[PDB]
Amino acid sequence: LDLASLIGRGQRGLIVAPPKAGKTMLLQNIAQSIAYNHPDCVLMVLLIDERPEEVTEMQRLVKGEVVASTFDEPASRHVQVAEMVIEKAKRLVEHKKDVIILLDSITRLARAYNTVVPASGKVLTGGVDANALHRPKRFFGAARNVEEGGSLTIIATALIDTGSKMDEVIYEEFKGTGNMELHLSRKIAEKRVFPAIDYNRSGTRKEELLTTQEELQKMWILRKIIHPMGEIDAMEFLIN
Amino acid sequence: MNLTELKNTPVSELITLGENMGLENLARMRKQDIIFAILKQHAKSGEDIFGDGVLEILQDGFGFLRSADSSYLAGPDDIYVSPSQIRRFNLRTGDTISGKIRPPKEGERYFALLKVNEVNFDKPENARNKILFENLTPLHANSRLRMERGNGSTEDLTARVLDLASLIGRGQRGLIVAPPKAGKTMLLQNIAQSIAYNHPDCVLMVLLIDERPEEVTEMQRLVKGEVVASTFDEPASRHVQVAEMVIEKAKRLVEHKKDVIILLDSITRLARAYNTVVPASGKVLTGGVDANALHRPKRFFGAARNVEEGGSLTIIATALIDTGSKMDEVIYEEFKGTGNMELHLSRKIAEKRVFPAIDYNRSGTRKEELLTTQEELQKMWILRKIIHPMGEIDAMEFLINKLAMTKTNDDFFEMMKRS
Amino acid sequence: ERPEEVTEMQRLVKGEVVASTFDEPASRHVQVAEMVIEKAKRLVEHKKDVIILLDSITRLARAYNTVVPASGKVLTGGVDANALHRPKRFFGAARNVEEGGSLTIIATALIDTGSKMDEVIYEEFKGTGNMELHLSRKIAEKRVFPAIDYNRSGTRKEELLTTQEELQKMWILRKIIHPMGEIDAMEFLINKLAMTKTNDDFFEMMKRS
Ligand SMILES: Nc1ncnc2c1ncn2[C@@H]1O[C@H](COP(=O)(O)OP(=O)(O)OP(O)(O)=S)[C@@H](O)[C@H]1O
Ligand SMILES: [Mg+2]
Repeated sequence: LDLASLIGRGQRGLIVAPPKAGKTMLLQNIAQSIAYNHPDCVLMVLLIDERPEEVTEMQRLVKGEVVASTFDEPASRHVQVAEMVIEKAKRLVEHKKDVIILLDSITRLARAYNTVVPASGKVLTGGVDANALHRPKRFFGAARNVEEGGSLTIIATALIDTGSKMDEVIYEEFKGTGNMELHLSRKIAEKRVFPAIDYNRSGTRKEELLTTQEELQKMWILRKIIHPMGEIDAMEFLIN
Repeated sequence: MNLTELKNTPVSELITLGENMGLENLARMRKQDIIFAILKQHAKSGEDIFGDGVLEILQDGFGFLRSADSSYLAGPDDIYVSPSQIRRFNLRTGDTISGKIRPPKEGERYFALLKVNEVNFDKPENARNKILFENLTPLHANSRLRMERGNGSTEDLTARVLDLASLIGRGQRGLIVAPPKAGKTMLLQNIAQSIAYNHPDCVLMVLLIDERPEEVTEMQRLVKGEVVASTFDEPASRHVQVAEMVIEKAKRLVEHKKDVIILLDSITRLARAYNTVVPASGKVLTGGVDANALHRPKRFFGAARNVEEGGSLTIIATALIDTGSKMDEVIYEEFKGTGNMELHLSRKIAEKRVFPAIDYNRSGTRKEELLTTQEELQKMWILRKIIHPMGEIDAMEFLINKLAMTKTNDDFFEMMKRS
Repeated sequence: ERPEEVTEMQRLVKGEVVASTFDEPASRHVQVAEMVIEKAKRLVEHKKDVIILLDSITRLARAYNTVVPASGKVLTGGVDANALHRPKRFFGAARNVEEGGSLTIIATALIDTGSKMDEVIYEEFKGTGNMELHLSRKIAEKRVFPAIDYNRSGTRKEELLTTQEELQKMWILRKIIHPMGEIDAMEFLINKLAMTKTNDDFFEMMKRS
């Protein structure tokens, strides 16, 4: 529940969910957990291009300010609210104060950038511009910890398997750049923890004759660590 | 003698009135021109008469007033609205105005407006101070739209089927997805006449675009509420301006703490028309559709909401599925997930002629807890448990079978629980 | 100009004004032009600052072209090089002096009139001024005044006029206002400058934002 328990202080993180998986109330619970457990930190709930009633519910069931953009207006509103929230976050960093950002959703912001960014000829499979990639990279890497005083941290929300093709490319590049990524659905858990790409690469050579410790480096530890819920197992991918 | 009475009357009354008092060769011109000419000739006696219609403002400051029976068409029947009227009665688009009209003197062709006597079915003076729609606060669909008609046909059986499969709320935002030849138009009928029979208090509005003329004329003579429809013969701008003016008129109506329901068939056609008419932005997606084109129908759909302090705006819009054209998909997943409820249909159920063809498992609603009570929520959840296992066609056959012998939905519930 | 607005602006502003009516020939417009510029330059030469406001340079150039005899070198549309030569010198007379004095000139030009004369003078004159303030009619539909768009408005040599604090804050405003929409920019600027009393507090409230 507590953000320090889940996201800690100063480090970025993601949560990824499919449609019809329980996003709104989970974000609500995270919001009041932040409000009660750490009232000192400045709450910041943000929404992009979703139904106005849920925007009102979010901004009415929490205490922090909720700058949100409903799904009526075009994506220029979304992009410019993105720069202005990141600039006010930077100002609060210069203000020597911790902030928490609940953004929903980064896939929405990314493909809004994709459909708004001017054409540059660097498109890829699916017409994804490179600018619409490293501008989100700049926004997502601006969430670095403050080493001089205080600590900014953000919790990310992403949507998966929405019946489209644009979302999984940005999902896999977030996987490439992700710090921690909470998961809800079934298959993508195994997709991440046991990379099918790496499994196929290994199986192409079958049991590769890894000499000496190279074979023993790949280790898997399951420790039934003590948890307040009671004996929640923790599984770790030990490498050399 | 208002414009509405002679506008609504058929050709026989028009030609009889023309030949009675001295109209020559009046049978060979378009009906709007006929009513214009005959009403001008009658008003040449200087008798002020009442008027009715919906106003709109073009690029210039001058405004026009149209009639509902004319399918919101710009023609000779249009009524002048001077900008001075806009200032002196804070007029904005979509306001329904009733008042004395002015016969045309030399220099003008149409009819002006002498005075205003009823603005939005209300006194013009007390409506000067009013709350704008922009700052209104959205809310959930707390009020259930009980559309169970209880008349005693299999059409009522379809009504009960979507009662048991959907939760229609007052002020919600709904999407319907179905393949062609599945039962969309008369499902919308079901909705229309069920609302008319069960909820006469709320006004019913049915918007039809690029539909066949026979469907339009059978829809106009079947629904109790007023219906606006523009066929495919007219260009894209016709449909676009119809949709804009009707949605903003519903906005003005719901601003008066009124319950407005708009049945749209379809929304994909509206998106196609908007893409056709909108200037190109240079950022085209798959299927020849650019980015900014989809914004307009998409804010159009987003206009639906429920007002906390009074009034509700419900939009039930249909979306085409698997028609073989890529842009139909493009719109399908562009609007997917933006509605308070989704209603899915399958063509294979219609192939075996089991009707309706609603996919029970796929159909769903958002925030059922606030809309209904806990007891009926669990009572529908247990049906979801028992009907989820077998196939959707088998599910519908089972449901219609053991619902045919049952008079109402409640008795169906207490007849299932004992089993 | 019509008499009414001329008389009105005569006692809105305390500065001396010379105005001429349309019906009288353009020759007297030319003469009053040379006397006003000559007295202005004499006052500048006396180490005294001069500020001139003019409306409109391209249309008075049109009038001069109509009244000047044709030298025989006819450009496109009947324009003559000597026809635009005199207005060109008139506009270029603006000349700051390091020894002393100044001759600031602020002239306006009119475009989108249906006759391409004013256009031809526009692209013959643009780029010859130390600043430029584009203005468009697209703002007056929404009834917002002034109609001064900011993205494509610019000036030459900002680095010398004032301190780089104002420069950097103006740059921040530019970069937060340029990519975003034009009508959006106009409403944003009018609102954000509405409740703020002064420009210093306005810069401060961007800085805190
Ligand atoms: N409840 C019902 N009662 C009677 N006939 C029904 C019912 N449901 C479906 N049908 C039959 O379904 C057929 C197709 O219905 P339509 O409403 O015309 O299909 P559609 O989904 O509207 O697709 P369009 O309008 O042709 S593009 C008709 O021949 C109806 O007789
Ligand atoms: Mg039909």
